Amino acid sequence: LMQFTLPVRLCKEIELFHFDIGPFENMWPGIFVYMVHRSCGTSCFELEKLCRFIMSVKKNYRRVPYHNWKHAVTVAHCMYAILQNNHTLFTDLERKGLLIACLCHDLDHRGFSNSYLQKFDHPLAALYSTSTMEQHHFSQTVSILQLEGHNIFSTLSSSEYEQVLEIIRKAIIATDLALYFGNRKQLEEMYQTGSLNLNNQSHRDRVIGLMMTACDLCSVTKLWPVTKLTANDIYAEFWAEGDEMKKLGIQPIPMMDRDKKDEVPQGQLGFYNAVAIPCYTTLTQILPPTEPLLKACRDNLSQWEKVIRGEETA
Ligand SMILES: Cc1cc(C)cc(-c2nc3cc(NC(=O)c4c(Cl)cnn4C)ccc3[nH]2)c1
Ligand SMILES: [Mg+2]
Ligand SMILES: [Zn+2]
Repeated sequence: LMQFTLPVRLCKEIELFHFDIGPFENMWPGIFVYMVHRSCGTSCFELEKLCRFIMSVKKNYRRVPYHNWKHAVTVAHCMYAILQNNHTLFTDLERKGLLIACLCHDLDHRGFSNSYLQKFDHPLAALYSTSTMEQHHFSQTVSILQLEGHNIFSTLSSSEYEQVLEIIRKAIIATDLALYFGNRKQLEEMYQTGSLNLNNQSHRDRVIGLMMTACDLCSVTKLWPVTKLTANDIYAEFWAEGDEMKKLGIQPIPMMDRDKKDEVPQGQLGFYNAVAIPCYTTLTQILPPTEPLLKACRDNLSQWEKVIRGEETA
């Protein structure tokens, strides 16, 4: 057989939750196959169809500052780390489906939120009245699966194929941050009343949803230099959207106004308290080995505070 292998440094550090996939685009497909071969197994997919699928997916991500091909592999890598450190808890089909859901979760993103598509009256907002982009991302994933030589799930039974597609659909829809608040609340009560049951399929759904939020925000869990540099790319998109809101004659919300550039450290602080810390806290309670995500989230919170008090620049 042919085993994908990585250089020594990458081979060690890819197992850490805070691994950065680096600036060489041409290595990301190789990194993703390696992660699939070690988390799923070398017999999960025909190598030739996986490669055709990977490259069709890459080709349907856009040249946008943040919601691009590098984000896709980064989110997939965070899922790899979660799966490797909790390997006794997941089914054969869940391993297969979740790295693929992560790779495809932002297909054909143009760098605009669901809210801008509604104010613009984009045709996708007529087709899909909630989770607008996320429903488009899934639809794009099915298109790609149905290309000739691209059905990476060709060996599955008709009913298994339907299950794995249902795992993928739910995990992608869960990346709509508007649904995260509800999902985490439900999971916090279920944890703290002892009702949470991983053999309950609609509970599994909610846990995987939270794993997708954790993976989609994982830039807040990297070393500080990655975290800070990645925040430029995020605001680059947010501010282009806010410009577009202004063109419609609408005042954008604050995070999307490039005039409020100096309030970023405080906005970050707000985001960590209201969203990130709660997310990684609830995930640590449910999956104790994910601890290092929350630890690094706290370190970076502490760094945003240094920036507010002028002991650090950005
Ligand atoms: C200039 C300014 C002013 C005010 C009043 C607020 C903000 C402000 N900045 C915000 C960023 C996020 N989210 C993220 O940074 C994010 C996502 Cl989403 C994924 N990963 N990350 C890291 C959410 C809410 C935010 N409010 C900004
Ligand atoms: Mg998205
Ligand atoms: Zn994303």
